[PDB]
Amino acid sequence: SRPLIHFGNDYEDRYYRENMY
Repeated sequence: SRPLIHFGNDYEDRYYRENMY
């Protein structure tokens, strides 16, 4: 995921997984 500060559930991970499968 990517920190965006995205209070606070971090659910966009799948679109910002530039570090994860």
